[PDB]
This record gives sequence, structure tokens and C-alpha cells, in this order.
Amino acid sequence: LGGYMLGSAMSRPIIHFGSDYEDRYYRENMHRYPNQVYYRPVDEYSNQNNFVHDCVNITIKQHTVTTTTKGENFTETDVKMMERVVEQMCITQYERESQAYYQR
Repeated sequence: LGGYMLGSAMSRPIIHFGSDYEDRYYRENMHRYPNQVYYRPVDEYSNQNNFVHDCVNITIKQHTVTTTTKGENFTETDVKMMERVVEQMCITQYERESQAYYQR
């Protein structure tokens, strides 16, 4: 991700999966999960979901490297959760920047 910036922080969101079980699951380990994501500005790339799938898999694959580097191993269940959280972050960043860039 050598050329990626880092957008703003936010408080932990709540991802309401469809079950209290998964809501708890996220809650247990959300402090190990990321708080921010990596992407580029709306300068050239400039898509919505096709940027989200990139920023997410950038921010998720970087975690699935550093976990293994530390000899930890967040499972594919943890990945599936963080996919959502990182999507919510990345969409929140896109929309905030949109209303400072597109709303120009």
C-alpha cells in the first residue's frame, strides 16, 4: 500500500449482523481489529464499491500479514467481520470527503 494515505479516525461502529451472537463476537475482539483504513484520494481511481473492495482488501490483507508476522492468526471469521467494519470506515471516509470534494 506504499502510496496510500490514512483517513480520519472514528469511534468503533456497531455492525448489526442479524444475530446477537455475531454482535458479541465482534465486541469481544474489536480492540484487536483495526480502527482506521488505508486508501488514496478521489483524484483518478474514483469509484465507489470497486474502491471499497480495494481499500478493504488492502486494509485486511495488511492485517493478515502483520498477524502472521507476530505469529497471531485472526481467523477467516474475524476477516469476514473486519471486511464489514473496514467497509463502514471506508464508506464513511468516502462520504465525508465527497461533501468536501464532490460538493465543490
